[PDB]
Amino acid sequence: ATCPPFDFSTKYYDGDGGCQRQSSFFGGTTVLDQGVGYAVILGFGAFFA
Repeated sequence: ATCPPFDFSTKYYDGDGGCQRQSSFFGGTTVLDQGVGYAVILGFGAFFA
């Protein structure tokens, strides 16, 4: 029950308290902003047109 059991996966092993794996990958801080998301949401169908 070594924490971490591997060298390459030490980032996601509950770096705040008792050793465990986070129940999901998404939910924290996103990488992009809402602006690019909305621009892709709406403006993508126009430039390609």
